[PDB]
Amino acid sequence: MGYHLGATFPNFTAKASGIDGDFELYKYIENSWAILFSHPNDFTPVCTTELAELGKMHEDFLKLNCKLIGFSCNSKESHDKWIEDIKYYGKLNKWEIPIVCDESRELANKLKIMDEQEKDITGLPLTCRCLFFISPEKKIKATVLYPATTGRNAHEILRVLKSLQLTYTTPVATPVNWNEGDKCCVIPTLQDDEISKHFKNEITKVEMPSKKKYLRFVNL
Amino acid sequence: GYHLGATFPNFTAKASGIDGDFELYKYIENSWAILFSHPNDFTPVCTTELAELGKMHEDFLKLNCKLIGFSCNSKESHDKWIEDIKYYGKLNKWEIPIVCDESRELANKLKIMDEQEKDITGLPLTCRCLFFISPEKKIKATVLYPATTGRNAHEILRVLKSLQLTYTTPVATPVNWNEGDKCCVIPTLQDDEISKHFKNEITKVEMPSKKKYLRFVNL
Repeated sequence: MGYHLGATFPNFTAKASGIDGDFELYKYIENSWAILFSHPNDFTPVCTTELAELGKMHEDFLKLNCKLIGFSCNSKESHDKWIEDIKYYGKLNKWEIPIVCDESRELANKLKIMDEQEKDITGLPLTCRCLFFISPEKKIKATVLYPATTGRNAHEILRVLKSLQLTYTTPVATPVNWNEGDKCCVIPTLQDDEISKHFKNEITKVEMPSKKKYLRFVNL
Repeated sequence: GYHLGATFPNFTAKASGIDGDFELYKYIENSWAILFSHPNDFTPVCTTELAELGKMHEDFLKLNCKLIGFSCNSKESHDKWIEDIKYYGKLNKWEIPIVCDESRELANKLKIMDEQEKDITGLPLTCRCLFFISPEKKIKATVLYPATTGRNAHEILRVLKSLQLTYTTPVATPVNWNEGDKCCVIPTLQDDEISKHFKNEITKVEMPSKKKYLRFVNL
């Protein structure tokens, strides 16, 4: 739709790193959660540190049935050469993340992920540091747009994914600064009668000055 | 359609704690600003986020950064819920203005509607947005978290520090960067201009491509 929350992430076909043929998004992400992330330019320092980090974390995502898909306005030849730098910097011996090529900027213009300042050697614009968290139903669950100046928090990416997956199946919402294993919130619309069906463990109620009963925590 | 580098629009609205109209440009003049929304007043995740931002308010003000709240709730709802936030956070006062958008006009214009969240009346509510705004009213960074997922409050501050640092200095912050850590020299900054901008020395990391882009600097 508008690539705002709840919209369907569109399918696309593109060239990608490590594969000789066409990369098709929907075939790659079928029955999986996916995180599509862009970066401004290959062979730049922040981009190298981010991709080296995500390459280390790859198994943490895959075990949660989540695919990682890279993306920049660079060529396939640039991606493959740059990968050797990412592997060297990150002490990686096996690169697995497909990095999509968008040399024409058609996808970057459609997704609305262009950077405010960043341009390549040819004077053409480049993408910012975007994130799209995509459900197995192709729905955009969460988005982030960081500028080229500001490297992302890779721990935050895994933390958001764990919250999205938990809240997808259970009637809970994760509080501020929540980490896996911490108590979460019972959704405010869940009535006291409905609690036992969904929760094995005891709910903790915190009394508020307003006397409303919404402040409820649960340890799953 | 409010993307990176676009001008954040001015608006006038009702807000918590004040009886007059809140005008955005007047409140954020010569200041960095963070506009954050939450789905509904009197809900658990929203209470934890707002108690946390209330505790961190002085950290933001010291950096010349205004925090502006926002929901599709009335002023009367905001003012009463502030007392629950203060109780939960063990706060003695509240100074973050929380904007009202009962009509959903600003939420539809900003495109910050939640995918699922609706109020008691059946009307839609906003998601957990973040707009990081420069003193020139430019949107530097954005985040759209759903109602299901509380934000990371430490991350909001980390991002703000990175945006302020890179606004004035020819650097970019690497993955997981915290204030005090070494950052990256921008790839376009030539060796000649390096001494004008940096008192301390640069660390160069050799790459298989033999390209000279991997440069760190401790400020």
